[PDB]
Amino acid sequence: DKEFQSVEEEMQSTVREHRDGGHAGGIFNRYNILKIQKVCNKKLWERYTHRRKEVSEENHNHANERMLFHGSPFVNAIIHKGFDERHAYIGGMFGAGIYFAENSSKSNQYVYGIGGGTGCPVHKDRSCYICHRQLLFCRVTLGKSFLQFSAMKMAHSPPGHHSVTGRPSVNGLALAEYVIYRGEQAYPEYLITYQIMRP
Ligand SMILES: Cc1nc2c(O)cccc2c(=O)[nH]1
Ligand SMILES: [Zn+2]
Repeated sequence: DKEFQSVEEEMQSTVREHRDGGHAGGIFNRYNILKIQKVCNKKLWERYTHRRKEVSEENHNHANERMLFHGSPFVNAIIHKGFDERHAYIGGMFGAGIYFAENSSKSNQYVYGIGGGTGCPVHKDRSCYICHRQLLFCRVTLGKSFLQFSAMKMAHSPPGHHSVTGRPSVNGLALAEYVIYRGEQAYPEYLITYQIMRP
């Protein structure tokens, strides 16, 4: 399939050399994609498209839809129940929102928890090349996105906006990140099962 080839391409081409030297996500340059499953949750799709239309009508008929990565130990809970802002932490860089990356390697750092947690459950390795990892390639409605460089502890989107775009800066972020404050503003379209590969 050319659809799954595009997802595989997006996943491999957006890998970057991280500042922590592979402490959180692991030491790799490439992945071994094992499976790409299309998520068909009609209840989550109706929630997404209805909010997408709302945002579109509030942003000059433009949803500002982007395909972004999301890493989390609760990926299986998200494909069934959806994204939930009620579980979001106020302590986050851009506050109590749901965070997404345009770089697959950035989202990979969150697959086993914040900062890679303790790593894989069986070997307790953040750089495990054996254990199968799971990422989400989500359809995210950004709408009128608020451009921010430094920390901004938000509870909701800034007034008149629908999301926060974290842009890279010298003292701040190394890579971009996108924050929504409503669970229905994202749809977990693809479930990617993969492994990080030894360089
Ligand atoms: C839990 C989580 N956090 C992220 C982040 O803070 C920034 C960018 C991406 C992510 C992500 O994919 N998952
Ligand atoms: Zn392992």
